Amino acid sequence: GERPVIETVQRAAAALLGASAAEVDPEAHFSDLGGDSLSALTYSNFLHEIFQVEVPVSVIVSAANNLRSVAAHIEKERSRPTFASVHGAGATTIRASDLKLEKFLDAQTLAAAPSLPRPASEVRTVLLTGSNGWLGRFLALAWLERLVPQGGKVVVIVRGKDDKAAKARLDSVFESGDPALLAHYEDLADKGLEVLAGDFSDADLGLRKADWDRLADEVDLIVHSGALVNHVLPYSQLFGPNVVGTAEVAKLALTKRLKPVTYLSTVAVAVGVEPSAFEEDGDIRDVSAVRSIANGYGNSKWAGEVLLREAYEHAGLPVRVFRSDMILAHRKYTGQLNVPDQFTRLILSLLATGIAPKSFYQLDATGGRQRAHYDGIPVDFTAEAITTLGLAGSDGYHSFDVFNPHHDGVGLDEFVDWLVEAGHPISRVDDYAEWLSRFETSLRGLPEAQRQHSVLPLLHAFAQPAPAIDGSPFQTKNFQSSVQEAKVGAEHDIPHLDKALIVKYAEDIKQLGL
Repeated sequence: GERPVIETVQRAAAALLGASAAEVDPEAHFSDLGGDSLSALTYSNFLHEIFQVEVPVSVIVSAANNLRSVAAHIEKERSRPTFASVHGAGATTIRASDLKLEKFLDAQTLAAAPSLPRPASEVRTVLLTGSNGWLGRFLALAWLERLVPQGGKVVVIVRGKDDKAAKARLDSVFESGDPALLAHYEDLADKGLEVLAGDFSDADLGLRKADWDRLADEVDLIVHSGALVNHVLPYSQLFGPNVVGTAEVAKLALTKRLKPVTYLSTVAVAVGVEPSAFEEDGDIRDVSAVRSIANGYGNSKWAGEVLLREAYEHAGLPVRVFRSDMILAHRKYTGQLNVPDQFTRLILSLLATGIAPKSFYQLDATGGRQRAHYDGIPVDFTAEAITTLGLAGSDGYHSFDVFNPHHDGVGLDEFVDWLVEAGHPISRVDDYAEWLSRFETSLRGLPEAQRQHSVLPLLHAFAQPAPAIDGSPFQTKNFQSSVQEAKVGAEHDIPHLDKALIVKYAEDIKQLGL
């Protein structure tokens, strides 16, 4: 450097986050100093310009990495598939034809892949990614409930300095003030959960070579729920976690014996296509073969689907893709809701400000409230459905759109009615434009703790009232009919969102102390 690299790394962090330059010890972590994925991008671009090497946001925010690791990464880079080698350096568009398995996996794996032994008839061991995430924790719990009674095992890869720290990170997400959940988790975890520290963007999933080789022999099925889920980051930042990560998962599925892959995806892969032309269960390579650079998020998840489709075509790897956005709170376990998402932020904001519009949707010609539907599914149903259908996917390639398709007239205005019925003081402001300005003023007047958990960062989305759509514009038949045939839950169908769920949001928000 000029100047050793670690010093520039510490000073930049100190400047960016407002620490004292003695509190920016090289063993400290970016998140412990007040950092998050917004400031991590600023940091990444700053160090990128100074040292002329890529410093991905994933390296900065990972629980395994401290500021020393960031410095080490920079110096290693100055003296592994990338955006340049796959899509061409500085490219402004991307193509499905770019994403071939030859660019991610070695030739020996690919050559031996077509003739590999077929999936095991009985699933006893499952590898799960993203288990400390919002959806993944309940996928983990669903698999433990099934496999522990049959003497089976759930293997889990979590980011952390070592296996101990990784397990502690997973343990803590089940601590939400619900004693029954914690006892249920700990009972099952002792009997059937193996936690390994790792990182799916790295080679051999960031594991010890002996563990990777063991899993290639031992794992019957792979559930890939892990990803960097960020709607503002560009495709270049999400390439490592979401595209290369998916390729590394596929590599394990195409070694020793074939392992069916459940892959989590998003409605954001339909960005660039009209909703009516988006075939739920079509070939994703045909449904959008070319794309421009939630744009990066959508593109990254799309790219993962393409690679898994290539793996199916090359070796007959069974795949089940599940496209899911806005996975709402657990209906039974208290304190279990996705705190950062837009829906939770909105509900918290309405309770904090105590004011709501006559309608979030467009009014009719006579100024009245129209019929509308909120597309959302609770996590407890979603986890059971994905696990049931994924377990049944030992042959072929199929995709499901995990959305709420009901033409039931249950939307945001009904949720506000239900909060008022339950006793929460929410006033109904008649004019939408008057609401929005009053809402923004009241939000800005809240304490610092509450403002950061509010919807204030996402206020641009509420500028105009949304269009009054009942049902969902995307096709769901494959998911809904499969759920009906499999007879999932009490409903034997995708559930309707109800008063009990909305009332529970308010109690969850209080219980977590927001």
